[PDB]
Amino acid sequence: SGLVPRGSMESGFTSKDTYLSHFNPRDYLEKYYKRHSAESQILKHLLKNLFKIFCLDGVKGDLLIDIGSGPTIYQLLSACESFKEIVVTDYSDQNLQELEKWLKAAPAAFDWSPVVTYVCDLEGNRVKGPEKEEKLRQAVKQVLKCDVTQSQPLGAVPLPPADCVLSTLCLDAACPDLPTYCRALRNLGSLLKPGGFLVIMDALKSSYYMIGEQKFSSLPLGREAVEAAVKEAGYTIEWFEVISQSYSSTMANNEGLFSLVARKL
Ligand SMILES: Nc1ncnc2c1ncn2[C@@H]1O[C@H](CSCC[C@H](N)C(=O)O)[C@@H](O)[C@H]1O
Ligand SMILES: CCn1c(=N)n2c3c(cccc31)CCC2
Repeated sequence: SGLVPRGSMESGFTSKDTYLSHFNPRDYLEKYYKRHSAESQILKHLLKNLFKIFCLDGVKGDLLIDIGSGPTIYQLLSACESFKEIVVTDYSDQNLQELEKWLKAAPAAFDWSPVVTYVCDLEGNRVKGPEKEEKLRQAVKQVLKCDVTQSQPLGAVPLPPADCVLSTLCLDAACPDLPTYCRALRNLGSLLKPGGFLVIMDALKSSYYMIGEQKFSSLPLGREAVEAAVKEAGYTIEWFEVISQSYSSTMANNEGLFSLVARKL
């Protein structure tokens, strides 16, 4: 069936258990992070932006919790230069397994070398590709289970309050409505130190995203709804950027991406 995304017939939005069953890390990785495609340009945009946030701006500290990491590590590459400890998390178990293969530098794991090299050229080439992946691997401390829709996102796992909370291309997929988007930001706040940083980068006006022929739901947010929901979840925006570049017609109906850096009140 392709009339409605998988797991959305009864409710209207993809169910969380749909991510445990029909989400495949290998195809998600090959589809978006594997010539100079729409996806390659988007990745270059999120990387250049993460380089500005973590290396040019004042976003440094001890703990950075990454929420809904999937099987990806592109989003951590520049943060490992400013954060002493990273905690990668996700709801889908198979994604945490794909991340644990990467921490182990297993041969079965996905090859992030083109992305690592690109980030090294962004950072002025102080180090090479292999030295960079090793610094990130050491910085990743725990691999955790995650549910944004819970007052305690990481269950009973006792973690010190974080200096920053990163969340790339996840909240739109996780939150079925605006109240859930608001409640989920407040829950991420339960991990943040007072005045701690909230970093999000996600699609704009997208009702879906594809994994081959697997349609997955996305909350079609507008720039103003993002600004409004963030402010109302107990945060103050510092920086808000919107680029008009979209994913390929065949994989998503987004009308650009957004990226913000908010601070918890
Ligand atoms: N309720 C929930 N809580 C936490 N993560 C969730 C969730 N529902 C879905 N997700 C996760 O959201 C992710 C969307 S893919 C995002 C992958 C990655 N952060 C990137 O930058 O591309 C999936 O890995 C899925 O497991
Ligand atoms: C990076 C691939 N991908 C992703 N994880 N999300 C996407 C959205 C739109 C387009 C493409 C997307 C919104 C939901 C979450």
